[PDB]
Amino acid sequence: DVLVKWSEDLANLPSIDTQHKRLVDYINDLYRAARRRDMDKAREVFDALKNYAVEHFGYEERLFADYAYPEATRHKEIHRRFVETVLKWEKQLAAGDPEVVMTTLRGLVDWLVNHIMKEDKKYEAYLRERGVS
Repeated sequence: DVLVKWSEDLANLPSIDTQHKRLVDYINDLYRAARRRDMDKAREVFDALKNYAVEHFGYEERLFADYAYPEATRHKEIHRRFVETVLKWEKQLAAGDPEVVMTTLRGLVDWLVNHIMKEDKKYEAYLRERGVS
């Protein structure tokens, strides 16, 4: 049913929480599709997850630019490398089965939870003190 449950460990600015929660929702939708052994749905949800991640990353990067965040370059490159990684993982889904979907899902969750807690956390105080919400 649910692979990832939201918790305070993932919390950041309120607007950012809406996007991270949406990503967690896509992860759980992809888990559900894998459990149902529905590969067409899994490929559809994976595509939609990737596309939303790109837009979430762009929203963060726009905050970094607007607010002259000193680690903008580093954090953008981290996002870019993960987009590249996600595009590589996507290729396996064409011939994959639900077990490939699960392995992929574990990689997605591991990256996202670490990224939110380790990298996204670094911009939070910086943006809060500048009035971002």
